[PDB]
Parts: sequence; structure tokens; C-alpha cells
Amino acid sequence: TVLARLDELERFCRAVFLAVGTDEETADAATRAMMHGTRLGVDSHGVRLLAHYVTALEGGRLNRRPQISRVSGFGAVETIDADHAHGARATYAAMENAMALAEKFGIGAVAIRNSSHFGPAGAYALEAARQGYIGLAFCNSDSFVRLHDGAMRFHGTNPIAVGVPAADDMPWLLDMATSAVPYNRVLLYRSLGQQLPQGVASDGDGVDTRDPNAVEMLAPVGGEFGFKGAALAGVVEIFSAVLTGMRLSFDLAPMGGPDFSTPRGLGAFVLALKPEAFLERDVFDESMKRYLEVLRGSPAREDCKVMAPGDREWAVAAKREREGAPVDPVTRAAFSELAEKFSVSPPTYH
Amino acid sequence: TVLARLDELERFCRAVFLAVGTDEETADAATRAMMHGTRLGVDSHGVRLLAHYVTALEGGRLNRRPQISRVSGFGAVETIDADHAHGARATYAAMENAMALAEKFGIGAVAIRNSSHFGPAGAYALEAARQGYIGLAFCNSDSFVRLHDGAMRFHGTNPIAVGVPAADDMPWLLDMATSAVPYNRVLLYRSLGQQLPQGVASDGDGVDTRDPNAVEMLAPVGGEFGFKGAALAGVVEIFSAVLTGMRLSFDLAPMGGPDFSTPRGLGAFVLALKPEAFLERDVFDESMKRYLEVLRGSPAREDCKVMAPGDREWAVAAKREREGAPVDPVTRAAFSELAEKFSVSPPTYH
Ligand SMILES: NC(=O)c1ccc[n+]([C@@H]2O[C@H](COP(=O)([O-])OP(=O)(O)OC[C@H]3O[C@@H](n4cnc5c(N)ncnc54)[C@H](O)[C@@H]3O)[C@@H](O)[C@H]2O)c1
Ligand SMILES: NC(=O)c1ccc[n+]([C@@H]2O[C@H](COP(=O)([O-])OP(=O)(O)OC[C@H]3O[C@@H](n4cnc5c(N)ncnc54)[C@H](O)[C@@H]3O)[C@@H](O)[C@H]2O)c1
Repeated sequence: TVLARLDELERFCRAVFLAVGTDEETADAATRAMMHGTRLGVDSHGVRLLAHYVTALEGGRLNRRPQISRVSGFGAVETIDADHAHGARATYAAMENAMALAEKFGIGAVAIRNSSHFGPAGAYALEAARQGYIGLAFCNSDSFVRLHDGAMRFHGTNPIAVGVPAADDMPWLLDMATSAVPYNRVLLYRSLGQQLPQGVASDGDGVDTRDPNAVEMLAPVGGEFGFKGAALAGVVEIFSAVLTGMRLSFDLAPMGGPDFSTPRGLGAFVLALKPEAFLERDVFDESMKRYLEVLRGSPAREDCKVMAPGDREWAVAAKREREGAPVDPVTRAAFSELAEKFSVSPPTYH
Repeated sequence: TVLARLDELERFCRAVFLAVGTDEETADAATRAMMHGTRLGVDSHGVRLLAHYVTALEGGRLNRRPQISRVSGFGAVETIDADHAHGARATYAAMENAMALAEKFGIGAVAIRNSSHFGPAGAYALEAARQGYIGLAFCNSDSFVRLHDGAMRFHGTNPIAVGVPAADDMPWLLDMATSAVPYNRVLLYRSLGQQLPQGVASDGDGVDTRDPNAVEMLAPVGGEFGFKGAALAGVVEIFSAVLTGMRLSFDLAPMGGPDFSTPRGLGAFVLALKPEAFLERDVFDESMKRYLEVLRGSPAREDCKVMAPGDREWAVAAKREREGAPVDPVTRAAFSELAEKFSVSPPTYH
């Protein structure tokens, strides 16, 4: 295992995408979503996803040159057809539009059609926050999580991402799957041979299990009150599938192979709020400032620490700014054969 | 204990409010919110709240004749100043506005100022659903729930309510506090002398306890992953307080006495979506129909049943339509003295 510079990894991912014969904007957008994940420590959706995207692109699943267009739209809303684009491209574009509409109507909501996996949901949410708007991001995926008291994979890990501008620091940022823990976690624990935390997954009968080998579905967030987490996965499902026209979780094709050619037709939803359309920006920042000052200063349990959403990510982000992002041996090896294959320089390490 | 007709209770609540010298619209709005809770089985926020509202009105906390006005607003947004109105009046009014803005811009968002406790958050969300829009409702309250790993009451029970139109049945409705369970639950368990479920509350040290007498704060939804529940309470806090200009949870005055004269200045947020602004309503209903058809038909655990958000509320709602709402002896006795006091007919029983 070893470290890599965030620019070294960035320039590398973009170089590879271009080599696959991808759009210049599709390459920039796809690398931002992965650099976002890698910079914020959410490595499950970091640069390790490069391998998959190039396979989906070469396979035909992801369109190299997507023509993003608005099928309709009136007022502060509009539905966009990404043209089977790479999730990040389809959603980064949808958000710049939602921000544009928010600048004109105080708010902006955009339904996304014919898209794909977009990596970390917070990428787009954090984009709006960096711009001074409140960004929302919903989406679904192939069924993985059961309902409360369920005995089958029902909803996808249907994430929720909310980004709020700060003042003189990093934006408030929530990026979470509606299930207790994401799916890659069971694969990781299965790989290490360790048991999962209690109430994160269930067997085929709907009864929880801490054995990663017996898991056949993820459990909703909330535990005994998991029905609340299942309900949250419902709101995202409505904004991501019923309101976009795309297929529901249980109707979507697998995220993995063997098919890397037939498009999945994934739906998503983006939302932006213009703080200045409701109140004085000076009173918004002082409230947010006070809100965060108090939160972080709040009493904690024994040897514990309290933090706002995004605080853990800004701590690792700062560390990866100077120290660099860790790249294990097997992902590094994948970077070498990708570099060999596409004739691009591999990331320098240390 | 005995039963009461939903019209008998409805007419009674309205009668009492008018007797206190309240607005005609403030009486209708306040009785709908309570009738909503009583009809849907969420009795914690039903007609048992009458006793408190008349006390807040007579005390001077709640304005009997509120002048709801929009301080500003451009595009599909606007901030409304309820003029210290009863919660239901301030929010039912803000929702009809958000619906009005949604009919014109596809969406409608309204920031509510100088409001008060509005009973069940689903009342307003369900209103938009009955109207054919997708309604959202956010609000905070005085601190009761701790942060993940916290050792102090931080957020209020900050509820989330989302109502989505169905097709040929009752709307999809989510109404849930961000905390695992609402506060009144500790009072009930303390009253019965029984222990609470694991992970719903904590003592003064931030460590969970099932003893309702040792509880000093509620726990976020999610358990070990309660940080997601605390992050959700954060999004509502931002929409309900930082975005409205109203006080944050920890700055708000108590919901109970002894002060029933000084206004709390509670904030809230309302949102409305016009499905027709994104797609053909015929494809929205067929997707929602299929979504619910499959959900309810999904496989369940041993002797369990799966249901969508609101399904449990529509089962008791139907039961309370014909059979009637149960009223215990002590709440009925409060109705008798309220009837005696204001010279209004008490609900007929059976
Ligand atoms: N593209 C897709 O289809 C898809 C689907 C599912 C998940 N994802 C991604 O998976 C990634 C991980 O999701 P997750 O739910 O496992 O993340 P997580 O459970 O690790 O954390 C989610 C949230 O809780 C916060 N948090 C964690 N610990 C905390 C603490 N101690 N105190 C306060 N807050 C704390 C985090 O900042 C974060 O906002 C996300 O980036 C998500 O977008 C993507
Ligand atoms: N006015 C305020 O300031 C305020 C503050 C907090 C809470 N409240 C009110 O408290 C009331 C109760 O909130 P709560 O969170 O305790 O309710 P709850 O936990 O009983 O239920 C919330 C949700 O989960 C769903 N649900 C329950 N069991 C289910 C199952 N088996 N399968 C699928 N779904 C299921 C319910 O339909 C509901 O939408 C709400 O009406 C809320 O608005 C008001």
C-alpha cells in the first residue's frame, strides 16, 4: 500500500477517460465525482470506480458522447434526458441547471432521465453548496435493501445528499445511503472474514445476521424503527423513479456484469435553494455559524466526539491535501495495466 | 374508556376555539390538524392537544386573530410571517400558497415565520397530496434529542412529512420524528412503569437506558448509525430555523409551561411539487400504482406484514370512520369541564 497525489490521480483518471474516446466534459465530470469520493474518504465511491466506468464505457453501457437535453420544463422545473450519459456528467449538468433556475425563481428542481451510476451523491450536493445554494440529490439503484420486516431485496441503497453553504469554512454536507450501511461493506467483511455490525443486514428469510456470507439483503436505517429508513428510501424512489419515468429499484438491471452493453436507464433528482430568496444572507450565515459552533461544542459521551455532517470528510480531505490519498497494492496494479493499455502515464507514488 | 364520532369531536374542538375568541379560520385550521391525528391514530398529536392550545391562547402565547403576511418572495418562493398564529393556521395557509406557487412554477417553497406548534406534520403534507401535489413539511422544537455520541438534548424531534398523491386510493404519507421515537413515549412508559425499547433514549451521560425515569434526552433514528438520524434532524433544522430566521432548537423556549404568554417564535418550512410539470400524470400514477402494488405484495418475515408509509394510518382511519375514535376517561373529563367553562355541547359518546 502507498500514497498518491490528488492531482496525480485526477489527471490520470481524466487521461484514461479521454483515451476511451470519451467527451471532454464527460471526462471532467466523471473524474470530479471520483476525486470527490477519494478526497473525502468515501473510497467506496472513489477512484477505484475507474475500472468499472471504463468497462461500462467500452461495453457500451455508458455513452462516451452524451447529448444532454431537456424534454420539457416550465417555471422552475424541467426534466433532462442525459442520453445514457455517465452519472456524474448527467447529474453535474442537471445541478448547474437547478442552480440557474434557483437564481431565477429562488428554487430549481430537475428530474434526470436515462442516466447511470453517479458515484457519491454528495458530489452534486456539495457543488451547489460551493456555489452558495442548498443542493439536494436523490437516486436509486438495483434492489439491495429490504423493507422493515421484509424478506426480499426491495429498494436500492437509495442515497440522500444535502449540501448547505457555510460561512468561512467548509459547507454542511450529508451524503448517506438509506440503508444502515452501504453494500460494499458486506463484501469487505466477507473478504476479511469478520462479522458485520448488528442490524445492518439480513439472510434470505428476512431475519438479521452478522455473518457476511449469509447476507442476502441490507437492512433499513433505524433498526427496530427501520420502517423510518425504509420510508426515506421511499421518498427518494418517488423523486428518482416515479417522478422521472425511469424504472423502480426492483425493475433496474444489475450494477455489475455480465452485461456492460445494455443501458440501465437510471433516474435521479436534483434540487437547489437560493438562501437570498428567503432571507438576508447575513442572517443566514450567522444562524448557520451559531448552529455549527454550538453543535461541535456540544457535550459528548465518554471519550467520544460530536460533529456535523461532513466534518469527518473535511478532516480526511485536509489530510489527503498534504499527505495524499492511500492506494492499496491491487488498485495500483489496475492503474498500471490501464496505463499500459491506453498509453497514459500512471500516477507517481510515495 | 369509550368511543366518539369524528364529527362530534370535530364540531366540539371548533366550538371551543371560537369560544376562546379565536378566528374562524384559526378554529378550522386547528381542528383539522387535531382531527388529522385522531383519525390517523397518531393520538399523541390528536384532540388531546386541545387542552394545551386553549391554554396557550388564553395565556396569550397563541394569537387568536393572526394576520398572516408575506414579508417577501420572488419566483416560486416566499417567506410568510404568521403573526404568532397557531401552528396549524400558519402552516395550512403556507401550504395553500406553496400549492398556488407550484401551479405556476412547478414547485412552491414557503418559509414560515413567527409560528407555533402545529401538531402532526403530516396534516399539511397530506393536504397537498389530496390536492394532487407532493408536499413536504419541516419544523423544529425545543431540544430533546442528542447528536450521535452526544451528552445533551440538542435537536428537537424535528419531524419530516412527505405526502404523495396515489391514484384510486389514499395518498402515500410519511410523518416521522427524526428521533427513533417521539418524546411523549417516555412519559407514557414512565406512567405505566415499563422500560423503553433499546436505543430510543439516553441518560444524562449520553449512554442509552431503557428506564423511562433515567431518560434525559431522546436518541436519533439509526442506533449505531444514529448519526444519519441526527444529520436528518439537521436538514430540517436548516429549513426550519436557519432559512426562516427563527430560533434553533436549543434557543427555543419550552413547549410546556409555566409561560403560556410569551410567544416562542417557531419556524417551519413548506414545499409543493406539481407532478404534471415533470411528466405525464398518466405515467406518474401507473408508476406509483405499480410501486405500491409490488411493495404491499413483497415477501415478509415470519408472521409479519410489509406496508408503505401511511398504510397503518389508513387502516385505523377507516376503523375510526365507522366505529369512532376512542376517548379515555381522563380526556373525556377534560372535555366536560371545557364544555362547562365555554358553554359548548360536549361530544356524544358510546
Ligand atoms: N451512486 C449510488 O447509486 C449510491 C448508492 C448508495 C450509496 N452511495 C454512496 O455511498 C457513500 C457512503 O454512504 P454511507 O451511508 O455508507 O455513509 P456513512 O454511513 O459512512 O455516513 C453518512 C453520513 O453520516 C455522517 N457521519 C458519520 N459518522 C458520524 C458521526 N460520528 N457524527 C456525525 N455524523 C457522522 C457522515 O458525514 C455522512 O454524511 C455515499 O457517498 C453515497 O453517496 C452511492
Ligand atoms: N409538531 C411538532 O413539533 C412535532 C414534533 C415531533 C413529532 N411530531 C409528530 O409526532 C407524530 C409521530 O411521529 P413518529 O415518528 O413517532 O411516528 P411513528 O414512528 O409511529 O411512524 C412514523 C412513520 O413510519 C411508518 N411506519 C410505522 N410502522 C411501520 C411499519 N410497520 N411498516 C412501514 N412503515 C411503518 C408510519 O406510517 C410513519 O409514517 C407525527 O405525526 C409527527 O408529526 C410533531
